[PDB]
Amino acid sequence: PSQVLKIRRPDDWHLHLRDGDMLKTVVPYTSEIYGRAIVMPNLAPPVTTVEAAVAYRQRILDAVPAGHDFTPLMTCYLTDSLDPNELERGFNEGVFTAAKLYPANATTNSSHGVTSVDAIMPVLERMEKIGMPLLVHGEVTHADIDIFDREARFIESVMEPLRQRLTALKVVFEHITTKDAADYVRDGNERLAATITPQHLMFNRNHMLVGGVRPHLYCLPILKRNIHQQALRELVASGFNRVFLGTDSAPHARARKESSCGCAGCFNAPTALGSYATVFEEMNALQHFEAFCSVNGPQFYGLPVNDTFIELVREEQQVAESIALTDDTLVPFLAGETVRWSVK
Amino acid sequence: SQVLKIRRPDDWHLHLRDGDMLKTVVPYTSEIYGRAIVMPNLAPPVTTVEAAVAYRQRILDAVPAGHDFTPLMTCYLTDSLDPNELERGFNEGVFTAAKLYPANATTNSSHGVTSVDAIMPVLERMEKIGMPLLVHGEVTHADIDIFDREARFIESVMEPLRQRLTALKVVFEHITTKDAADYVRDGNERLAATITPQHLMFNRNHMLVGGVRPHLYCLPILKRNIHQQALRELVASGFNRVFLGTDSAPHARARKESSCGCAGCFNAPTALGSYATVFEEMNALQHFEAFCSVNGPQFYGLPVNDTFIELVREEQQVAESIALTDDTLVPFLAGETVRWSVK
Ligand SMILES: NC(=O)N[C@@H](CC(=O)O)C(=O)O
Ligand SMILES: O=C1C[C@@H](C(=O)O)NC(=O)N1
Ligand SMILES: [Zn+2]
Ligand SMILES: [Zn+2]
Ligand SMILES: [Zn+2]
Ligand SMILES: [Zn+2]
Repeated sequence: PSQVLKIRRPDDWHLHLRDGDMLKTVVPYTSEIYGRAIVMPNLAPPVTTVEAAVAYRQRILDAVPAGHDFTPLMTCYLTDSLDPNELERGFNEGVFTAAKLYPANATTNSSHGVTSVDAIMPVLERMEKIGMPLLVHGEVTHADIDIFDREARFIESVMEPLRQRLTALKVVFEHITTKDAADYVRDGNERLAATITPQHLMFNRNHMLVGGVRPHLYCLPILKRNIHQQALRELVASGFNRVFLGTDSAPHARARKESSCGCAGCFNAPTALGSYATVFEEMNALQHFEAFCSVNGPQFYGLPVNDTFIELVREEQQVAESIALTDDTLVPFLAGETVRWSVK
Repeated sequence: SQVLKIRRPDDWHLHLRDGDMLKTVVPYTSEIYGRAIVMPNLAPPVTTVEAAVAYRQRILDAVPAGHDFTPLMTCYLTDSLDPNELERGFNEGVFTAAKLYPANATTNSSHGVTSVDAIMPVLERMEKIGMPLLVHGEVTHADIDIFDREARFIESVMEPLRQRLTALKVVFEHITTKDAADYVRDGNERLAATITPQHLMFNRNHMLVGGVRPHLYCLPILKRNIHQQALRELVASGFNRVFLGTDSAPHARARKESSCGCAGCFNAPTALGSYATVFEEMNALQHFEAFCSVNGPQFYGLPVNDTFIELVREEQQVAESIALTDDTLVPFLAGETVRWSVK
């Protein structure tokens, strides 16, 4: 009899659902399994108002198959032009669960992002005041910074000063990828948390580059050398309770991945949970798997833990080679592979 | 307006492939370069005089009339290669050099050398006959991070080898690091290196920032900017045991843009003008001719070419693609404006 792993229903604390037809195709892979997900706001144009978040939420709810108990937790894209009163109203009305800060860029349009942390202090101070968590894509994107250095550079140049200035602000260091960040989070206080994706636990940059270039392992922040991979696995395996499940499922059509300029992102919603289960098992740390998927996130966000359960079975299954879109196809994370754990 | 006249260059590291691909790519080389080192990593690899002779004829068959191009053939070293096979090839004017591919390190390398110890009698015979050893210098242990494989090779394989065969002539091919640049810079007259246009022009950020760019994916992998800057400084310095090796390494577009893209830049169409740009940028055009047309021949003990070509500083558009019969081929710098073109 195949081994069963029963957990409280998990949630995904970092998700891209896109919009339109792509949203219709990808939502079921989340809603079948997760109770809630943090839905990121990086649409074109981005979600920067309460009204757009409300409409987007409904588009998401329209696409949930009948009987799935799924609640999207919406976010606001932080920008220079964002009125702090719009952010607050959204939070007060339960529309925005959190706000997301993408890397600063002096050339970014004020409707589309942030020029500097200084420029958005009024808004960050308002989040601190009302207790809205800030989710951070923590990389500095200056042209003279080597891509593999960008996360470490952010800790020093942005994250520490920010947290030193806003001492009551709750911050999730999203999809951490380095020992620098794993140590930083491990040594932080109760106001600092992190998500980790399945790909940053399972692979390192050799898997993306040795024996060929694999654009389906291409994502941001970039896969790092093996020492960083190991630090991430050790962190989740330690039982540390301020790291939790965030897939960063980030779907692009195959034509946009397998081109002269491949888009960043892994479509891992279909296979993420089993992948995490495999990682915890390999680390002899299955006793901490539930907390990571189903408890740590809710505790940090001040939300209740789910009260229904799901089961994973240790029985080999093949992952689909691709998933049809209206036009084109999506190639899922671990496409065509035999995986060790699957949902029953 | 500015015209730069140089002795006709050679290419000391080239992949011409075979069949249709060969017929398509040879003219981009044969129209410009007097000679090329034609690497031996066909499938199956060129490991006998007979295969090299036939391959050479396939190449000559594809050279347009009017082009004065000579392919310099190489032997693909394997663990079980008879040193007599290699020596007969050298004696008959077939093999100019032999190429060491560490097993599984690169394109068509599964049949490659598993250790130096396995091929010592072959290397001792090369040392004795004066045949140069061309080296793809990377270790392959699964445990070693890809960006470290060139540096680790210097320490663990190259230095011991050269200490053991003190008269063996070695080209450290397509070097990519400061480690290799300093190593070559500080070596003796029996050590040289080639550098590609892409390792001079770009670093790993150009392949990975803003998207993943498979047409810049090649081996040894593009390194940090500090390494790129060291390579530029080396060629700019006028150091004379570095020379032109494009490592033009074509693959069909579909093979490049797949879920597992092949390693190699098709740079033959644009390499020479690209080198010119790098040399101009480094304020070192006085050293350009020697890199392209003199340093390689000196190291190999061959005469310099006796004809001349001109580069002009007129901005030109690189083609988006080049047709194959049942495929396309994307050139290095496809769709870019390039500063120098061959007149
Ligand atoms: N360098 C590459 O990226 N590719 C070359 C092989 C080689 O020079 O190692 C090829 O033949 O495809
Ligand atoms: O920062 C990001 C954005 C995401 C996306 O495609 O939306 N993809 C990634 O790889 N990481
Ligand atoms: Zn992100
Ligand atoms: Zn994301
Ligand atoms: Zn090579
Ligand atoms: Zn080569």
